[PDB]
Amino acid sequence: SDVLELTDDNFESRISDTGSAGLMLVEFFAPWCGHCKRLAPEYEAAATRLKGIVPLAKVDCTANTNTCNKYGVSGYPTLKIFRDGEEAGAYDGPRTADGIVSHLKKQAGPASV
Repeated sequence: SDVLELTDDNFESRISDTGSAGLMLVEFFAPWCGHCKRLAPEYEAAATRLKGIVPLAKVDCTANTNTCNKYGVSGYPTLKIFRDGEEAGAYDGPRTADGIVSHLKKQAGPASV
């Protein structure tokens, strides 16, 4: 696994590890059955594909509800973006590993692909 498994106990220290990647990506989810179980093995694969390019993380909204209601998660799976460890807005692509990598390639260097 390559996804960070952050919590309210330590999240506030790990978003500051950003610099070379410019940002951190995170998925808010829950332990209940749903599209989060179908997307988890794709989001794991994105973190392997982007390990030195875009940091990826996961957070349980049922266990970190105080962060997730302040962040306006309100449902799951819910992907968000934090430039230099501070809110840039939200993810904007397919719910697949290919979507995460494509959203990077489109700004990192789409020429000569």
